[PDB]
Amino acid sequence: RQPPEEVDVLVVGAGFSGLYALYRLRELGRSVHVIETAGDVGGVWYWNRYPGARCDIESIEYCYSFSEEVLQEWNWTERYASQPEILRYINFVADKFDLRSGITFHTTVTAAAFDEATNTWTVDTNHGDRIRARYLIMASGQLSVPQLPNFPGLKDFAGNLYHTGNWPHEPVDFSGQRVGVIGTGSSGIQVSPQIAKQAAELFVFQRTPHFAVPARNAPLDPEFLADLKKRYAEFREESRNTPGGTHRYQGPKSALEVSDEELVETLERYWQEGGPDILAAYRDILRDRDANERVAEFIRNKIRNTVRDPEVAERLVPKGYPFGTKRLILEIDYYEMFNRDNVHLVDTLSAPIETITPRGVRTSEREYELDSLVLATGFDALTGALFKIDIRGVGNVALKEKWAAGPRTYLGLSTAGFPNLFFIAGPGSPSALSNMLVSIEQHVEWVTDHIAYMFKNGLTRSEAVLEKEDEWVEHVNEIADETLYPMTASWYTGANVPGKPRVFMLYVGGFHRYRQICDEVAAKGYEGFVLT
Ligand SMILES: Cc1cc2nc3c(=O)[nH]c(=O)nc-3n(C[C@H](O)[C@H](O)[C@H](O)COP(=O)(O)OP(=O)(O)OC[C@H]3O[C@@H](n4cnc5c(N)ncnc54)[C@H](O)[C@@H]3O)c2cc1C
Ligand SMILES: NC(=O)c1ccc[n+]([C@@H]2O[C@H](COP(=O)([O-])OP(=O)(O)OC[C@H]3O[C@@H](n4cnc5c(N)ncnc54)[C@H](OP(=O)(O)O)[C@@H]3O)[C@@H](O)[C@H]2O)c1
Repeated sequence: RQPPEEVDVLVVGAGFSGLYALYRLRELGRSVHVIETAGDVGGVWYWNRYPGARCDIESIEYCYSFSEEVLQEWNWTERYASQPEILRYINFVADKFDLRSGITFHTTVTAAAFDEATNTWTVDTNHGDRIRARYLIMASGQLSVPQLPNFPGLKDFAGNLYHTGNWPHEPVDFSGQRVGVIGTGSSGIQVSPQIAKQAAELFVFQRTPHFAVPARNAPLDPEFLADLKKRYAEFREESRNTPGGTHRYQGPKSALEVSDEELVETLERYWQEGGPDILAAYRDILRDRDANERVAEFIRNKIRNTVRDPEVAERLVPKGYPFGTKRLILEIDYYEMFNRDNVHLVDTLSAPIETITPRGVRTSEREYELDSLVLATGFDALTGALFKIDIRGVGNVALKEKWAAGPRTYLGLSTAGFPNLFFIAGPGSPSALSNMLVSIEQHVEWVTDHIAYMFKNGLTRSEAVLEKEDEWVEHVNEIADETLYPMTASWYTGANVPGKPRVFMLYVGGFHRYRQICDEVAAKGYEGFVLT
């Protein structure tokens, strides 16, 4: 489009979160419009088009549930949907509900300011648009600002330079190239086996080794799909009533109580079945360091037995941090890749990168000559997208400033001093610790219900109570401190961005309990919010 001067609700972001908000707000009888930087819908599945890109949550879980028609119609094809497929899904939903007529594309919001006189937001874009809106919904993502390390050589590299979160829209040809991949999180583990098949030589620059387990992907049986469809709302209600927003089995035992022989036998069953459910095999894997370590060691042994050169294998073995505290990764022929002659593991812990050079990468041991260099170096997560926008609350406080020692929220949904502003599936909430379609739908519903409630009662200003926000922040840190999550440098704590404050940013109590807390809050008239 071309955006309206005035609107009840402005939404930023046209991925999963913004599309649903735009959908539900129209149903609720509210004027609403979306501004999005990308050329089209999809959010992470529009930007992340690198080869091998693929979801780690089963296709049947990772999908919308607000529309029965969508659930009956869509045909998923495999256990874990590839990126192109998930993008076809999102295009399908966008077409079905005519969503694009409410979205300005190619447009980046740059500043937003709350106006105490009118109880409204004024939102500016990089095209010179100015929009006035009663409420502001930031659906701008969790993993939406690419993080490029500030390596000394970078702007001098004479080859082709890429980042997996901003991938060309036409396939890139690596045939006969020497190619370097920096980063071995889920992006790098998924991209490298694809590049390994085209490149003359592939150098995988690893820092901390991450734990990954086999995906065991497979065709989805069309019979099973037809069968699921008969009870689809029931199946999703079951997933909503869990810590993780999926059908993972919640292992009741402690990893410490079991004999060696029972532990091997349980873990081996998880490993053969494939997928991430091993994380919840015993109740204390994320709570107790001796529990965690008996599982970790099982995993490190599978890695040693997968790679034939034991020197290379040992370099791949994760050390230094508890299993499950960086995101657990699903791999498809990633370890086996290192048995190819043309694939090299460069351990940068023992040989740190000193600089990028015109021809390649220099570590303390040698220089590597490369035609292309792929950064799988992640995202300035959870706060990176909000921080790129000049957002100003009451008394002209900048959000960037209030949150400079870490995000401060009530329920993650709002921050005090910034009335009428909501963050979708961000810091202070379950967010990426659960299936994100479950986190996102529940936030979009709770916020849009809240906005409908304000118009219904002729209220115009919603603001979190400062003391409740402070209590909520404290609570989030205290329950996080009963787990091993804060022990490790991950994007969850911000420790991947130099200078970023190190605080575990997510609610760890599980989706289900959080959902309960949010319903209790709404049921009592939005206790902990002041409305006028
Ligand atoms: C490659 C990858 C794979 C994933 N795999 C899974 C999975 O297996 N499990 C899981 O549960 N989740 C996974 N995620 C997490 C993912 O973030 C969520 O599942 C979900 O897609 C987030 O949707 P969103 O709408 O909340 O944000 P996004 O998908 O990131 O959408 C936000 C949009 O806002 C736009 N935007 C940002 N700032 C501005 C601005 N200033 N002005 C205008 N527009 C702006 C962005 O361009 C983006 O399009 C994955 C993440 C990535 C990066
Ligand atoms: N399959 C999927 O469903 C999928 C795919 C991609 C992304 N995602 C989501 O998005 C998240 C991020 O994935 P990601 O792989 O893009 O990023 P990541 O998990 O943040 O990993 C970034 C990688 O780059 C390395 N790195 C960062 N800075 C570096 C530096 N200065 N020098 C050398 N190495 C550096 C990190 O090393 P260290 O660990 O040593 O810091 C790590 O190996 C995932 O955890 C998941 O939530 C999901």
